Amino acid sequence: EGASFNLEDSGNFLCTTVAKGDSDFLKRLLSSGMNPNSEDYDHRTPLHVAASEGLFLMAKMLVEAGASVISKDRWGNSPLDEARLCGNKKLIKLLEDVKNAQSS
Amino acid sequence: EGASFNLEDSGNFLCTTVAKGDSDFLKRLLSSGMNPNSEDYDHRTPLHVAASEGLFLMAKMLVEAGASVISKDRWGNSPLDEARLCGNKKLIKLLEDVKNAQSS
Amino acid sequence: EGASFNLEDSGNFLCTTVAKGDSDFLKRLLSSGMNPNSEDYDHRTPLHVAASEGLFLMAKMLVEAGASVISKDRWGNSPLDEARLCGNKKLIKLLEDVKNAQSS
Repeated sequence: EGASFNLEDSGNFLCTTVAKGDSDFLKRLLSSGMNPNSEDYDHRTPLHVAASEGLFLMAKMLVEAGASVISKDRWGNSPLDEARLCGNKKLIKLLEDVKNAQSS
Repeated sequence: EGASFNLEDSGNFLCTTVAKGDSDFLKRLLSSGMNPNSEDYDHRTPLHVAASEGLFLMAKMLVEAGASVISKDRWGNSPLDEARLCGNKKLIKLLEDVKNAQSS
Repeated sequence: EGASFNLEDSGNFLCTTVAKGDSDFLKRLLSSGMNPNSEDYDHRTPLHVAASEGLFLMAKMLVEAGASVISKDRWGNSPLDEARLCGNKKLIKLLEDVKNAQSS
């Protein structure tokens, strides 16, 4: 019928869900069409939070949705950077494949 | 009747309130006693948000409530560090006075 | 219908609005058509006071309408100078960004 996520603070709620670790919940929002590039007061996408947290699997879901891994936050800490900070080399590798995808 | 907020991740709610900029609701929140220092998924207090935005009045309100200015964040930045990032020397001065109190 | 404020001491009125911090009221005055350039008794634009305070969105509105960031006050201080004396680095940067065009 065409129901839509017209939710305010969409990025905030998505990032809170990422913090909770509720993988299925985030996947359902992402399937509904929640934009995963929305920022917060700290100007960080849900992918920012996943990269900092080291949540590789939430990061895969966000990547399938299309969350930007190069988007700069307040401090310029792109999700690529946060991933290196966490040190999940597999997460970083998938995000670099995504970064070439974005750059293309 | 001793009503308690009992709000999930209340610190994030106060941070979103600061990002909203609506001084009124935050004023009533802290006047009702909602824990100001409470951090967020990114370990950021509402002091962090206000100091990053240089929002001297709402930040002053939060100080009147009383929140940790030594508590750092996801990147090890205290609310005073966020004030320095903003460069709000008015707010920097305020938070440094609070830091002088927090020394003891 | 072309209704005009023509309010006496209009400069002082908008600087008082800036002092109040009512983003709604100043946005409403300014969208209605109130001249942002109008200076106060001290030859200060509302941009002067707003830039000094740190009201990022407020001063951004004011400059968008036409409040000159180069206009000097009684002491020969522009809204830029009010920001540099005490204000926010990012707000100083916005004022400088627009003033780079304005001064030339």
